[PDB]
Amino acid sequence: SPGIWQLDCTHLEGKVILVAVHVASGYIEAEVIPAETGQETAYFLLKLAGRWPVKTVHTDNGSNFTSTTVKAACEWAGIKQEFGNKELKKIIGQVRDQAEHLKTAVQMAVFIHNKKRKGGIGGYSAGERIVDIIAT
Amino acid sequence: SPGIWQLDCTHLEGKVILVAVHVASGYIEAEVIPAETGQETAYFLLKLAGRWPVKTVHTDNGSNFTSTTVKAACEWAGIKQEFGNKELKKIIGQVRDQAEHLKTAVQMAVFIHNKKRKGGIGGYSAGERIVDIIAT
Ligand SMILES: O=C(O)Cc1coc2ccc(-c3cccc(F)c3)cc12
Ligand SMILES: O=C(O)Cc1coc2ccc(-c3cccc(F)c3)cc12
Repeated sequence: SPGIWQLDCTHLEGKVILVAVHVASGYIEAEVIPAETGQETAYFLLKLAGRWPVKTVHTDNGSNFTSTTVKAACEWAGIKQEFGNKELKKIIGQVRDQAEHLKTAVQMAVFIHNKKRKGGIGGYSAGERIVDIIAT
Repeated sequence: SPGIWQLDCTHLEGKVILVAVHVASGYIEAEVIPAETGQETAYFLLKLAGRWPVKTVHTDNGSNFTSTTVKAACEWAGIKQEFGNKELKKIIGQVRDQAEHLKTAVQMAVFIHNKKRKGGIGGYSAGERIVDIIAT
């Protein structure tokens, strides 16, 4: 569907990388947080939902169902939380020393994941795909 | 054009709100930063450019032309920096006490600006407009 998203954790240099995937397109948004609190998760969902149609967020774990802020962010924004890739880390390792902060390398790797052509040569990007789907 | 953006400062509770406007659509993205450094500006541009087509960023002032990080972010991302609205603050004042941090109210106000129908009743939203333009 157009507004389906998958939310995930990944970890690096002892920080948490939050990743949202638009399932139909492959487009990603990521943010690095100091700590894995639900407060930070809730602000990232709020930003996401103001930038895109965010109807349903899937999570693999239980941590998102026990944060009152997240619950209140989803209600205000109209997000359905429901229970039930890592080329990213390859690219972060490529750029990691051409900028100091990990967060920057993450966002450089998000840039590349979203903009490249899905697989190399020919097709659309994750970022083209998401706009198309939503246009319809 | 599709990738034209306007970048602006606004201020509230003694913090800086960075605002990017997609000129053709009216869509906005905003971030609150501790300090007005170019480092923070450069990370916000990097995130923006990984989420959307960002070809040209207009600024009203000179502060962006004197930050080496911003200059290096634009070059890496392919952004042309060139030299040459505030319903936002109205909405931040409406929500400001239904959440603690200013940043949240900003993002709630961004959500509303982007999602509402441009003027009330009938039309498209800023957020629909931007996707349409880019689809084409
Ligand atoms: O490096 C850091 O941690 C500081 C920093 C904060 O926001 C940024 C956005 C972009 C770049 C950058 C620098 C050089 C080449 C390049 F392609 C990108 C750096 C930063
Ligand atoms: O409040 C704060 O500063 C903490 C906070 C950080 O990220 C957030 C994202 C969303 C909400 C929230 C809370 C209640 C109603 C609502 F519509 C939204 C709060 C926060």
